Amino acid sequence: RFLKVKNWETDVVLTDTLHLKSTLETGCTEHICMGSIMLPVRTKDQLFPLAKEFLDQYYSSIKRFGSKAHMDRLEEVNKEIESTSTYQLKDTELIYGAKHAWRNASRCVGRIQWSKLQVFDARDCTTAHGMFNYICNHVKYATNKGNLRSAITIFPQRTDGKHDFRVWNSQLIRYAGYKQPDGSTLGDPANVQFTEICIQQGWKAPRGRFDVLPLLLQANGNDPELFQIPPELVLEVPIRHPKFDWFKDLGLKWYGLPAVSNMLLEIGGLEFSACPFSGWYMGTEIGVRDYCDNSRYNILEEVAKKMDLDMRKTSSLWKDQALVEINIAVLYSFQSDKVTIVDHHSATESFIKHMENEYRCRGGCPADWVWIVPPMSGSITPVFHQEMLNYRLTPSFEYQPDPWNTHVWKG
Amino acid sequence: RFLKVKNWETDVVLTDTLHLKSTLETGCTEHICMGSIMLPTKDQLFPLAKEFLDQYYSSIKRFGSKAHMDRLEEVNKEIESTSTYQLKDTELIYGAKHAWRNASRCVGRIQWSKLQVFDARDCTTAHGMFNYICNHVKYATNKGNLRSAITIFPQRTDGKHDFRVWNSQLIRYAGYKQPDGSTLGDPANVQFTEICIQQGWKAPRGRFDVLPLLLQANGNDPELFQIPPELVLEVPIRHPKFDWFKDLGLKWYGLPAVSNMLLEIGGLEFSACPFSGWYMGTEIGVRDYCDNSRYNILEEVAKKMDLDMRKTSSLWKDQALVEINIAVLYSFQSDKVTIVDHHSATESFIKHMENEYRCRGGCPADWVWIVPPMSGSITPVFHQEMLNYRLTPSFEYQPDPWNTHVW
Ligand code: HEM
Ligand code: HEM
Ligand SMILES: Cc1cncn1-c1nccc(CCNCCCc2cccc(F)c2)n1
Ligand SMILES: Cc1cncn1-c1nccc(CCNCCCc2cccc(F)c2)n1
Ligand SMILES: C[C@H](O)[C@H](O)[C@H]1CNc2nc(N)[nH]c(=O)c2N1
Ligand SMILES: C[C@H](O)[C@H](O)[C@H]1CNc2nc(N)[nH]c(=O)c2N1
Ligand SMILES: [Zn+2]
Repeated sequence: RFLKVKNWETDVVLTDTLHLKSTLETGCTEHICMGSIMLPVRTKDQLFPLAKEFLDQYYSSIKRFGSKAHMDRLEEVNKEIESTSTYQLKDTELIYGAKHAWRNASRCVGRIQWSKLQVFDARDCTTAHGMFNYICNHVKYATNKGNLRSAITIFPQRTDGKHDFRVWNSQLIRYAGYKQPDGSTLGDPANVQFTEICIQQGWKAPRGRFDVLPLLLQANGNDPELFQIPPELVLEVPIRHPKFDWFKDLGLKWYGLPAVSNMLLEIGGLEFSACPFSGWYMGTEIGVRDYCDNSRYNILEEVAKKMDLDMRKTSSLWKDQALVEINIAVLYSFQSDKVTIVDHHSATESFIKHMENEYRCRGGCPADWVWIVPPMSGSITPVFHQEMLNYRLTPSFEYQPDPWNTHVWKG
Repeated sequence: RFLKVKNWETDVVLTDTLHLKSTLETGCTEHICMGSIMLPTKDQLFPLAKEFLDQYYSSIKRFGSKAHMDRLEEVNKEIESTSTYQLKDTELIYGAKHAWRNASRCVGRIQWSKLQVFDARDCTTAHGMFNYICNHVKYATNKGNLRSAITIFPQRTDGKHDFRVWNSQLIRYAGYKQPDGSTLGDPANVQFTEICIQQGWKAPRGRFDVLPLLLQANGNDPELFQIPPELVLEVPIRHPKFDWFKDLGLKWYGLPAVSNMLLEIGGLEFSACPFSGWYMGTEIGVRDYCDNSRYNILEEVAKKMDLDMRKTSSLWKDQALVEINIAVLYSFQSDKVTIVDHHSATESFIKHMENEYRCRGGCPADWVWIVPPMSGSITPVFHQEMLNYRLTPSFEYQPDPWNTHVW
């Protein structure tokens, strides 16, 4: 069965067959759509079929379906599974796996880059300290003095789920958030819970508005340990506006390397619970969400004051107006310091291209519209007008519970 | 099967049970979500009537009463007899108010129970339809103190006697294809502007020509009627900051009025049921003025602002888009014509959700449509999970009349 999606600004219709290779569930039924819901230790029993399915995909992509290399590998994985209850991926399989998890990330507007991903193989890692080293090399490589390169570092897979490798931070680089006794919050409010933990764990906190959190790494199911990323490795960018000179005086800065570290990488049934990955920022992530969400740095107020906007009525659109200026400053500042960044127009336009290309060559591109459309100026980006189908392919990046909620403390 | 929705900005959680009544289907499956797709007999009729009447009599605290039982029997008999049935006035108003209450794409449902309903099932001609519409337009406009309204024409019979308003909105601007390869006026309306001319309209071929009405009664060939100008309140668009703004020659009409939908109540189908409310500011400034497939004036406005349109990076489109929307809100308020901004509206809707979850057990909402086409994340609906599902009574889409009309 074929399914068509239309672009209502260009009248271009595309056909999806890829959705037929979808197994995992969406959360939706024939009677209910849960497309705006953010969130709607494995036996040998179900492992081999997952293994086989992945391996068939792999060998097709290399144009070796049915080959002797193909079947022998299937036989090998099979026997290793029954003997050992699990199996190990070839380097080639891991690389392919990682690329594809990205490529199936329906919520990621940046997937056009998916083939150029540097994959670091950290499957030989055994300690927290070993983890820190691997992570440091990731950051240094990825940052490349401001000319950012995509990368993922992949730690050992889950075995029995009692020996999980985890990176406790949600992102590698991120600012502390401190709740004050008067109820107010210093620094990033998203990070308050995690900051408190770090402190509890032994972190001495500078207690400022932009303190780079420490790494809290957990290896082989052991209690997590703290590490301070060498400051010289953490590229930061002071935020200024090109016309407004009082903007620098807001004392705002942001870090250059966005890197998500709390997801789970599933490949061929194997679960990699520590798989931090990094790309580069689309401006709105910082300019709209990081700075302007009410539950974050919330600088709309203070920016609009300095702009002398009529804040007396929301129908003056002072909020919308300050939002744009803040986003202008973010992009200006990153381009000035030559730190890689992309604006929401450029990025959604490329996604549209990427998407068309994916229908032509792959037979579809799973995309989550609620997530793909940027959080400001929606309809003046081409994705707004683009119909999208959302479905789950493997390999895949999945959410996983916060480790402080699940961890078994040794002592 | 008792679902929960979360606001991720306030941590408020609501529990949804209303979904368990949902009858119609969504387009989605366990394997695929179609949330961003724009369009995913006596034995049929009576169960339909019963469900409606049951929920109606429950709404008036006479569930299982004699009056309830009486009516259920009365209608059952009329269906057996006439194959269709007719609604009591009370049921008709309840029905229409609730189709609005159930419209998962409408950010403005907080006002749902204050809907003026004009019963027009006694109508028989297009001239007659014109008179009903004119009255609706005058009442709703109310010299700019806009009031919500719907006018309902006879229900469908055998599908050959369908009443229809061919216009997509009662009041809209013509669109003309130029020899220039370009498009003067409203591109959304180019084809309709044709058909008007084909049926005989004499187009002044301006940019903002109010389209004529093209009304269809009892399945007859449709007729043209020009709305009295004195009933079409318009707003000249000026900016409270840029004096050059007026020179762009822009204006917009004050009464938004969807006329091409099908209203379904207790199994009956009203193919002609124009309704109107008031504009959320972005509807005009973002979509109407700035969609590429519409008036597409962003280029002209940024030029007039002398912004560096050289690179997307400057966010000149974003900068202009704001100012334009500041202007639209400014113009309407300066003329005492009701309009609401996206912050006030989305905020209102959040309140409406809280009431509905409280008093009804839920409220079906379509996130992809509720979040405004600008400044998405600085409005509260953005951070609000919504469950989407189809309750009845309902407004459904229907084919454009030209494609169907037996001539
Ligand atoms: C290189 C430039 C990239 C850009 C511009 C980009 C852009 C984005 C953006 C804007 C989001 C929205 C996330 C949010 O607002 O919470 C997102 C989500 C996502 N991206 Fe990317 N991305 C890039 C690279 C990557 C890479 C290298 C990977 C993996 C290897 C990836 C995988 C994902 C995944 C799994 C999500 C969903 C995250 C979630 O659901 O919380 N992206 N992407
Ligand atoms: C009174 C203030 C109202 C406001 C502020 C409002 C706002 C909106 C908005 C912004 C949309 C999305 C429109 C689009 O982008 O196409 C919408 C859709 C809709 N509205 Fe309302 N509306 C109002 C009144 C009404 C009334 C009186 C009714 C019916 C009696 C109604 C029923 C609907 C329906 C059925 C849709 C879906 C449109 C579609 O699917 O094409 N609304 N509304
Ligand atoms: C490094 C990267 C590559 N692609 C995107 N990113 C990126 N960088 C920096 C930050 C983020 C944010 C990722 N998403 C964070 C949202 C996490 C949540 C929180 C509550 C409910 C949910 F379903 C999900 N993504
Ligand atoms: C009067 C009113 C009350 N509530 C909203 N409106 C209102 N006024 C003026 C305009 C509109 C827009 C109606 N919806 C427009 C979408 C029509 C389409 C066109 C192509 C494909 C689709 F799926 C759907 N709504
Ligand atoms: C592609 C997407 O489904 C389509 O463009 C939708 C998106 N959201 C919308 N939201 C509103 N309010 N009105 C619209 O016309 C649309 N269009
Ligand atoms: C409830 C709602 O779906 C939720 O807030 C989503 C909306 N879309 C989003 N889109 C992106 N890119 N990132 C987000 O965190 C969200 N949040
Ligand atoms: Zn869905």
